[PDB]
Amino acid sequence: HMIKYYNINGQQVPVENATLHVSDLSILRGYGIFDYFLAREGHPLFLDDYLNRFYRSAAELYLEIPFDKAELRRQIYALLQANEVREAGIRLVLTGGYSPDGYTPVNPNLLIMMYDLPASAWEFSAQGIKIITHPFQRELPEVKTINYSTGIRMLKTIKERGATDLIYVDQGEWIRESARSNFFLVMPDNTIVTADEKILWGITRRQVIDAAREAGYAVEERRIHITELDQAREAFFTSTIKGVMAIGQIDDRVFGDGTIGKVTQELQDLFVGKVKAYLETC
Amino acid sequence: HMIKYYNINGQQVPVENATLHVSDLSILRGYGIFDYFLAREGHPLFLDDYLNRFYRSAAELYLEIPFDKAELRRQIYALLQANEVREAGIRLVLTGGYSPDGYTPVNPNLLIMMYDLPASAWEFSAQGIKIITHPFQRELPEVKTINYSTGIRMLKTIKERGATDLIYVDQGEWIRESARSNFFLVMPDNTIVTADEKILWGITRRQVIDAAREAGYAVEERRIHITELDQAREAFFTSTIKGVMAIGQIDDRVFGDGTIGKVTQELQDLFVGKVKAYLETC
Ligand SMILES: *Cc1c(COP(=O)(O)O)cnc(C)c1O
Ligand SMILES: *Cc1c(COP(=O)(O)O)cnc(C)c1O
Repeated sequence: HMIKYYNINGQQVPVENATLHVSDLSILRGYGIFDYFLAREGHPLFLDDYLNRFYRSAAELYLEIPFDKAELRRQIYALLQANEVREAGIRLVLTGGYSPDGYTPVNPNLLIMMYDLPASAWEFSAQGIKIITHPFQRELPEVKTINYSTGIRMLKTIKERGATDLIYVDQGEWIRESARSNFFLVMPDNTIVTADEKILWGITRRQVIDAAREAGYAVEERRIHITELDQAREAFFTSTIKGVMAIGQIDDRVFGDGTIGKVTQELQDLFVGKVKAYLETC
Repeated sequence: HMIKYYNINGQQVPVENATLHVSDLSILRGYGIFDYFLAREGHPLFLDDYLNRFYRSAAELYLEIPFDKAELRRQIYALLQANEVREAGIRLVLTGGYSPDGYTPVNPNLLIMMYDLPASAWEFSAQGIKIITHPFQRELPEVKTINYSTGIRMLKTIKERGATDLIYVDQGEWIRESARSNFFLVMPDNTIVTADEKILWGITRRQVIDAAREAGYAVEERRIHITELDQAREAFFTSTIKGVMAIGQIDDRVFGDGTIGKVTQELQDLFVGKVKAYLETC
């Protein structure tokens, strides 16, 4: 039940022995991709979608995953079994590998790490969070790279300023995403708005959009002007750990009374239904 | 003489045992800074300047280096001594450390790695290299972060296209630097031009500028338009390993007959003199 093992390059290894040699290009060059997904009732959620993303991220960095997707899926199931857990967080990392020259990739290092189910997962607080705008555009935004400098560097500024997250705004004209979350507005006519370009295409994002459309809501995937914050009734984040999370304040703009909006609340319940349905196919 | 040891968190460690645990934020989040400098005759070159840069990079990521600069300088000298080498490459890495939550830094991991003197160091080929333009702007450009995704990802494209390096061009309007080098033009009136903003402030760059000014050349530190490639007689790179390196072709623009330009050649000899002078102070 406590996590006893990780997997490095297809070998189960006690957590206390899970190391990389310092020639690894993630350490020297931040060259890497990753994926992160929850497991509930002994099943990684929406697994084929997270794995297909992981394979697409690897090909963008010209990094070959040593195992095909069936073989990686087996190793993930074997690791859940070996740690004897049903509720977990799971991280896949694929690094540039042990490079001869501290720059050119050779063969990648593959890591499968495992965590308790995050405590906050799908908390679904009724009180929206408070975030700040930050001018920035992520590099290679469509690839899930290991590159979180700006997001991490900003943690002092976020806290200093009374916030618990931020939203990136490309040349401070275009709303994108947080470091770790996709961003949605709900207009007063109940139209759901989210960025279509220069973002990471979240799996959670995909499930909430599909669930919104199935419930008969209008969803626009489009460029979002900074000024549309002024027109929106609601704002929320999506991610693997957040599920759907109500944002109550961006800078001095309070959405409603700061509590979770109507459509936001309906989208939380639909996401929990997307998960329940997923688990019934396993 | 072969490298026997690295230093991790103030402890000398055999190279074969130099590892980090996979919770290190450089591995999970590419959160890190580094520095790299040569040693000749048993002395790291321009050391105080590289160390002051290393300390400035750390403070930008809010990462405290555990030792003051005198103590780090001692550890570097002790490591050269223990490996019994006079000619070396030296890498300092400071990672986000072993984070509890795979995101928030706690205390950093400090690495001192050591290499043979790179074979190519200050090669000073008379034949200029061939590079391509690439549209891109480095994140946090003034900090020497471990984030080289774009530069590394581009290696296939560079080689495919008949090149051995690139030059980054900010919104393809403004000339900046390569992934690993500063970039200079020499105008037909012998004015030396280099970017002043949104670049890493190289140590080599600093020494070549000082040496050019002392020789009585005009040096402009200014924004450089893409179209000024058309006006330049010469182009060169600077970096710790290149020293000064002649660029003979950018895309279909051949500088002269592709061989090292006049001022470029004089700046190579002045840099070797900057190094010789440095070593006489040790
Ligand atoms: C991981 C990540 C997300 C969330 O994607 P999910 O698949 O929903 O967890 C969003 N944006 C960025 C930048 C991310 O790295
Ligand atoms: C390290 C580096 C340089 C070169 O700096 P030097 O101190 O001259 O080696 C140039 N540009 C970038 C982006 C670098 O990381």
